[PDB]
Amino acid sequence: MQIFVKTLTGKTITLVVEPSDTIENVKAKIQDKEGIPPDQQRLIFAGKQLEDGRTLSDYNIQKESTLHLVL
Ligand SMILES: [Zn+2]
Ligand SMILES: [Zn+2]
Ligand SMILES: [Zn+2]
Ligand SMILES: [Zn+2]
Ligand SMILES: [Zn+2]
Ligand SMILES: [Zn+2]
Repeated sequence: MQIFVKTLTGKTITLVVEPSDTIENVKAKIQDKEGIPPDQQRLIFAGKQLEDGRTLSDYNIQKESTLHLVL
């Protein structure tokens, strides 16, 4: 399972994840790829604001889904 995270510039980050991964897990992976602090990251999927403690599968994030980093 992989997902795509688009940064505020439109750069695509591809991440290996599992259904149970938390959004906090995802933020850590983004920090490692791009150096963006987790406290500065806000993620959306299908217009939903994603909370650190919930999982990909809680939000129906699927293989090949795209998330956005937002302000
Ligand atoms: Zn797979
Ligand atoms: Zn596992
Ligand atoms: Zn994981
Ligand atoms: Zn794991
Ligand atoms: Zn900070
Ligand atoms: Zn989009």
